[PDB]
Parts: sequence; C-alpha cells; structure tokens
Amino acid sequence: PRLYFENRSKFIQDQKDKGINPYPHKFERTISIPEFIEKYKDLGNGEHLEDTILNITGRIMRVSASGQKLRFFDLVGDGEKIQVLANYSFHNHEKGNFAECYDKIRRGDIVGIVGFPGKSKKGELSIFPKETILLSACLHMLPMKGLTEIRYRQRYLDLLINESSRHTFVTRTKIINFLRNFLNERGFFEVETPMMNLIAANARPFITHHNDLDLDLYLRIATELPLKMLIVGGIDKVYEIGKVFRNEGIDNTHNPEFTSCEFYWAYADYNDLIKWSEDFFSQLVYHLFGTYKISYNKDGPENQPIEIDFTPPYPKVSIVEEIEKVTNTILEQPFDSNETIEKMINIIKEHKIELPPTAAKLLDQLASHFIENKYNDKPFFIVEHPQIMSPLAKYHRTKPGLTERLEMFICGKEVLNAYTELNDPFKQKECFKLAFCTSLEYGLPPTGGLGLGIDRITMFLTNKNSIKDVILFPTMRPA
Amino acid sequence: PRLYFENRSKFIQDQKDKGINPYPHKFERTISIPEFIEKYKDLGNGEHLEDTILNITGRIMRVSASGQKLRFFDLVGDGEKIQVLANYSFHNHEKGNFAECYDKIRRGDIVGIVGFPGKSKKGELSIFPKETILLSACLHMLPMKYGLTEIRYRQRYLDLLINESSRHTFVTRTKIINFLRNFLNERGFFEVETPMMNLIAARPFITHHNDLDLDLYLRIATELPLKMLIVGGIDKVYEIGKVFRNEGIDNTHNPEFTSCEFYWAYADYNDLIKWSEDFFSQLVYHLFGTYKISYNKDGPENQPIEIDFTPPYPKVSIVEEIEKVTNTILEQPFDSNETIEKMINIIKEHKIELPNPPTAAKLLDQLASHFIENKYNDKPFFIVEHPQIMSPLAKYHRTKPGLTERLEMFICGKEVLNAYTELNDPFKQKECFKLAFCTSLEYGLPPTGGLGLGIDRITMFLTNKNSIKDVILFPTMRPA
Ligand SMILES: O=C(NCC1(O)CCCCC1)c1cc(=O)c2cc(F)ccc2o1
Ligand SMILES: O=C(NCC1(O)CCCCC1)c1cc(=O)c2cc(F)ccc2o1
Repeated sequence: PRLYFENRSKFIQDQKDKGINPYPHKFERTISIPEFIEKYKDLGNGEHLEDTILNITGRIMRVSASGQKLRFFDLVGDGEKIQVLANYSFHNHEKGNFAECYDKIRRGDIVGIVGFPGKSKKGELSIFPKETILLSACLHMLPMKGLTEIRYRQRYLDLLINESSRHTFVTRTKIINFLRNFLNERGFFEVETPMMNLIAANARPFITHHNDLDLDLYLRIATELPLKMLIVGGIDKVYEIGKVFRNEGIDNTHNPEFTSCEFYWAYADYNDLIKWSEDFFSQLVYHLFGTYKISYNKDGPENQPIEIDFTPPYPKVSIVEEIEKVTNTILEQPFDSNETIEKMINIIKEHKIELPPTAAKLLDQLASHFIENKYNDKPFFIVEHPQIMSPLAKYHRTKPGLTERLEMFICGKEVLNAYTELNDPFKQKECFKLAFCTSLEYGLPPTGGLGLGIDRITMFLTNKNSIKDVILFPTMRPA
Repeated sequence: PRLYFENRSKFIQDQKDKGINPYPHKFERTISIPEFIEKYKDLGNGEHLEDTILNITGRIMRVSASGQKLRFFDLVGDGEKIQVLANYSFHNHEKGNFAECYDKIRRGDIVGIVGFPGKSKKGELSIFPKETILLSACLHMLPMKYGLTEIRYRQRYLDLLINESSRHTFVTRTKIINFLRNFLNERGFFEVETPMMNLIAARPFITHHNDLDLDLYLRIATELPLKMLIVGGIDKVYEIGKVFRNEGIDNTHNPEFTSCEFYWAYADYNDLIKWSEDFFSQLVYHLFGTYKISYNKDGPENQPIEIDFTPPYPKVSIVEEIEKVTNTILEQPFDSNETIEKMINIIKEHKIELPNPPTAAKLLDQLASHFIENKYNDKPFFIVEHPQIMSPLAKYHRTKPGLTERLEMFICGKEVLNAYTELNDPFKQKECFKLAFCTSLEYGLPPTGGLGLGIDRITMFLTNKNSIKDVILFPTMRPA
C-alpha cells in the first residue's frame, strides 16, 4: 500500500549512502527502442550480435523470472516494447554484483542499458545487457493493464499503461497537422489574434484583469472578428487554430476551454464552402484510415458500433423545410410574428421539449429534436438557416428570409459551421444602432467563413464518447 | 471628412435606387493578382492579349485619368499590384455608360473586372477592362501612402493596406513559426496542447470558472504539464501557444505572448546548446541566405548594427563573471544575509536600480543585466550556469556546487531563450520536501533537457523592429 512508497524512498537514500547516484545526470544512448526494433527485427532465432555494443533506455514494465543467472524484463519506449535478457554470462562483474544489481529493479523504473542485440531461442527480440543503471526510480506501484477517474487527473499513468491512450492523442496531433497542411497547400495564411479582448459574448465570458492597465479583459469566445479585419486588411485567405473559451456547463460534448479552427476566404461562395467541407473530411478520414468508412460506438463500448461513411458528397437538409415536413406544419414568414412563434411553441409542448422562448431559440430547439439525428451513418449538412438565426450570414439569393449557411453534423453533433458573410453594412442589423461595423465601412469583399470544432472531430475519429477523452489535461473539480 | 462618409453613403443608396447592387453576391474570378503577374511577367511593352478574357479582383489604391475616355488605376491583391487601363474602345457599352461606370470608382473600392491582360507602352503589367464592377465600397477616406500613429495597432487592417512593410513583417512571423514547427517535427518532436487555465500559480491573470465555482489562473508557462507528458512516455514533446503575464508593458513585454517550449528525454546541457545554435543559424540562413543581419537597435534614425548568427556563440558563466568584473566574491549560499547585503552594496556603489523586493535571485539578475547582458550586441550569446536559487526546477551542476546546468540566450541585451537539464530527483526538489507535479516526479521523470523560446522577441530581431507591438497583429491596449 503506502508502505511501498516509503520503502522505495528508503531505497533511494540507501543507494545514495552507498555512493550510488540513483538519478544520474547524463546517460548517452545510441539508439531508440523503435529504431532498435526496426533494425534488428529480422535476426534469426537465438541469433546474436555480440560485437554490436549499444546504449538503450526505457521504462521497465515487467519484472519476470529471477533465476540467479537469467533475468527477464519488458522495456518500453515511445509506445513500443522489447525484452531485456540479463544473462550472468555477459554481465560486467567489474561494475557490480549480478544478482544484487538486478534485484533492486522494480516495475516502472527507468533504466540505461549497455549491451548487444539478439533474439532468444524462443524468438524474442531482446537487448542483452552487460550493464544496467537506474536512471529514475518509480516510487509508487504502477497500476496494471484497471484504471478509473485517474486517467484525467494523472494522464501520464493513462499514457503509460493504456495502449489506446497514446494512439488517441497521436491521432489528435495528426488531425491538426493535416488540417494545417490542407489549408497551407490552398494558399491560406496562419495568424494569431488575441486570446484577451474587450467584449463579453452572447455565450458568457471568462473575465480577468490586467492590473498595470487597470483593465478588465475577456477571453475570446471565437476568432471571428479579428480574422475578418484581416480580410479587410488584404490578407485574403486567413486562418487560426487555437483555444476558445465559453464559460458554460460541462458535458460529454462541451468543455469550457476548447480548440477551434476558423478561416475566412475572400471571394468564396456557398458551394466553395461546401466543397471545402467535403474535400476536407473525406481526405482527412482516408489519410488516417485508408478508407472513408469508420466504426464508431455512439452508445458506449458495451453496445454495438455503427458505421459512419465519409464518402462524398454529403446530404444537405434545409432546416425550415425539414421541420415543416416532419411536424406537418407550415412555418410562415416572418418567423418573428407571434403566430409563427405561437405555432413553434405549440409544436414544442406537444412533443415534450423545453424551449427562454424566442424565434431563433425555438428554431434551434426544433432543429435539435427533429433534424440533427436525421443521419448517423454519414455526415450531413443542415443548410439555409433563417436570417433571424444567422445575423452575420449573407441572404439566400432565391429563398426569401433565408441565408447561405451550412452546418455539418456527425452523429447528431455539430462539428462545423460556415457561411457567406453579410458584407453590406446597411443590411447589417448591429450597424443599425452603431469596431466590426467600422471594418465593414472600409470595404469587406464577398467572403466565406468557416469554423471547425477540433475536439469533437477528434472524438469521432478516435472512437470517444466524451470530450475529456481527447483533451490531455481537462480542467476538473480538485475533489 | 465626416462629409466624405455621408456623401459616399448617399452614393450607395443612389446606386441601389438604380438597380445597381454595390455589394453583389458573387463574382467568379479566374485568377489572382499574384498569379496574373507570374503568368504575364514576360510580355513586351505595349503587347496585348486581346483574346484572352479573364476575371480578376482586387482593391483600388490609386485613381487618375487622361481625359474622359481613358482611366488609370492601381489594383492591389495579396500584397501585389497591377495597373488597370480602362480604354473607351474596349468597354462593353451595352453593360452601361463608360464615363459614369468609371467616374464612381474611388480609392479603396474593391472591384471585379472582366478584361484582357497586356503591358502598357511604358511597360506596366495591366488589366484592360471590358467591364468593371463594384464589389465592396470603401466609405471612408484611406490615409495616404506615408501618412499612418496608434490607429495602426487597433485598426491593423489600415496599417496592412497602407504600409507595405507591415504585411512583410507578419508574413515573416508566420515563416518563423513554420520553420520551428518543421525543425522540431523533423527531429521526432510531438506537438500537444495543455490547459490555458490552472489551479496553481510571474504574477498571474485570474479568472472565475462558472461551472466549477473556482477562481483559476491563466498559464504563465507550459513547463509543468509538458514534463508530465515526459513521465507518460512522450519523450520528445512541445507546444507553441499563448502564455499570459499580469505584469508590465513596454517595448519587449505584452500581456499575452507566444512561447515555444519543448522537453527532450535523455538530452543534456550540450544537446540544448547545440540545438539553439543549430536552430538560430539555420532559421536566419533560411530567411536571408546569410548568417549576418542588420538591426536598428537605437531606432531607425540611428545607424544599425550587424548581428552575426554564425555558430558557435559565446558562453559566459554568470557568477564567475559577476565576481570577476566586480572583484567581489559572492559566498554561497547566495541566499544568506551577508551575500545579499554584499550584492545590494555592489548595486548601491554602481548606482544600479534596486529590484524590489531585493531577493537574492533578483539581485543576481540585475547584476547580470548591468555587467554582462549589455556587452555582446554583434552576436547572440549564452549566460550559463545560473545559481540554483535562480532556477528551482533545474538540475544540479555536475561539478560546480550551488550552480545549475542552465543556459539563457540574449540577442542585443534581450532574453529570447531559456533552457536547462530538469531536476528530476523528487527528494532534491526544494518544494517537494513539503509536498500534482511533485507526484509526477515520484513516478519517475527520466533525465530530461527542456527549452523555451520567446517567439515574438525573435520576430522583432528578424524583422528589424524595436517594439513588440509591431510583431503582434493586435497588441493589447486600453480602449481610449
Ligand atoms: O466543437 C464545438 N462546436 C462546434 C463549433 O461550433 C465550434 C466553433 C466553430 C464552429 C464549430 C464545441 C465544443 C465545446 O466544447 C463547446 C463548449 C461550449 F461551452 C460551447 C460550445 C462548444 O462547442
Ligand atoms: O519573450 C519573452 N521572454 C522570453 C522567454 O522568457 C519566454 C518564455 C520561454 C523562455 C523565453 C517575453 C515576452 C513578453 O511579452 C513578456 C511579457 C511579460 F509581461 C513578461 C515576460 C515576457 O517575456
């Protein structure tokens, strides 16, 4: 129990009193474990290269049979594993006693080995030490291959023991890399805009204060506004990948701090944004898996997974038209009038459903219950949202009251939102009773903008049900 | 003035009253201005390709005429410029009246042109419109070329449109970050993201977390969680992102700035030195094709100096050098009342500003600033082997008691890099003798070398800027 730790702390001081440095300054290694494996995987059974002296390091993860003349361990590094074969025959007795030296070693210890490569008869690829030094001791018992809420609080344990953990976060990094190259290859320019600004939200802000300036500041909820200024400033294709903050409640698809990508693209229109969306997701998926088809456990690991097919193109569903269809209602314009409002409220009551109650929020609520689960076997776009839901989007060119907006869902979760910008400042409602507006007065070209939720995307592409599973150190009740 | 705006705004209304939308939905362009230049670069003077029709867009930055049947404009896009030559005979008269189609256009307007490519007689790459259309009006008067203060930092789009060099500055910023990302990734480093806010706490920003009812601290650095990933076996790890300091603001300090930190398992002191020398020499050669650059340290109105990034760079041992040049031994512990008074005395005698509070770390740092940092402007250099009291997370020097294996790089007296072997013995961890990170070490951190870079400051030196506000797109300021 806690006795383990204390005995191990005593070991550490004992070694020091005997003149052994259990945390040495430097150990020069000549080869990594993955490099070892790639270079020596093709030796014959029992084959041996005693003339090849190597320096290797790793974490002991298994302490096997004692055996007085033959010691066996597992040694891991960079998510890969080899065996350690300590044979009294090859041991350098000048540096210490064989049994004494290998007896001190416990699971989790990081070690530095000087030896040669080979396979055991049985066929196991091994490093054969002449000499083994402790580089950093593990003072606690590591959990074995069962593990609870400790994944999140001690992510390093999760990474060490759960093989799927490293895969998840490596996939995360590959996704962000892919997106960055994808955008760069299309001529896009990456910038950084402030994390701290002077505006609240409409989604509730983190607030802080710089005391030299005596100034309250707000963490950004999005990177929208200053990216659009850069478009005005002449940077015609422009983007940013980074954290945004929404001071809201936490759940499986919501974390208050999360990673977005937003881009703006001068002279792009609706179908460009659609095509960018379909090209991005299909190629990203193929890049990672070698197919457009993936398996996802929407309803947890204990239940059957479903297949999500990312083969383009993806379905497009007009929000109003589809609400009308499934509810057998006609939602007459403007969706403002308290008739249409009344109508939407009545739909809401009849079908359970909570609804404050407003024209835009009623529409959002109706869309949640009736549309956002239309497809689970493919991604799809909900498109042509009403202007009242979409104050920043350019008007639809043929359908009265609608916009050129598109919103992509995967298993009923929004991972993307895009639209053509409303660039006429005289049609822009917030410029009626009015920094953004001043931008538009200098001339914003026709521009398409798009945002991606990086964490939700990663969830789907790594088979996770909870956003906390794709964030290395999610913020938690200290408990 | 305000009149120009009011008049330009009535103009919009007037255009609409005539069936003309001044903010049309779409214009399909077929070529960008930079693509146009690359492709038609080699035309002869006066050569036209009347049969190539193209759709092009951009922003009008110059208006002039040669009578009423010949109009001349500068069109700019993606930082590059071509001429617009509207000739009466080439106009598509069916589409509208030539004079009143071109009379309306003003400096700042974004336009869509249908036309053919060619060079003017004088040799200027030009688009010759058949048809020219407003896509978005500029209702205000743009400041003239050479006439742009502090508007630059708020309304950065004005700065980007009027001052050619500012675009170049920020392009160079991005190239710098791209080089670093590639430099690390090619060496097997793995990029991650760690929390922007933590429970533990430089002087920090504070923010209230609504859902958990906590008051949290915005990160001042990414050190701790990156090291925990080392423990977790990600043996080469890094992060490029924002950190926040609730401190001062000046030419080298902004409340949020961009750092790169990495941790490198099994790396030592001279791995980090060689890394720094490789990185800076190669980054500079990549941007300039030489290791030497010009830098206006004392402002643009004075002569610049030359900074030579040719490796290796000098290493100066801080304590030894302070002692030497002040002919005064600093007896360990540097913490003692006696050595602190000794340091305060040296500071008093030399009329050097006393730090507040006058802790041993701050005294030593001030001493380094006054007696060492200033003397190497012609080259980057390292101050090394800092006392443990200055560097509580650094590993003990193998051979010099009291010191560490730390290195910190200066360019023209300004810190841009700080690196060291990590102390990994949890029993030598001063602040683990009274113990989330302390716990981490108990699971075993391998010997490790870590390093941080100050991306903004580096950009300043490589873009010849004296202020950090000129290398951040929106540096943080009062509303005024
Ligand atoms: O990935 C998300 N959303 C898709 C998207 O709206 C992001 C912005 C660019 C467009 C796509 C997402 C993840 C969250 O953890 C979250 C937490 C909140 F408190 C509120 C909203 C949130 O949203
Ligand atoms: O670039 C800087 N420093 C180099 C470095 O210390 C960064 C951390 C990794 C090591 C290198 C730097 C830039 C700032 O704007 C700044 C603002 C503050 F209020 C306080 C300190 C600041 O520091």
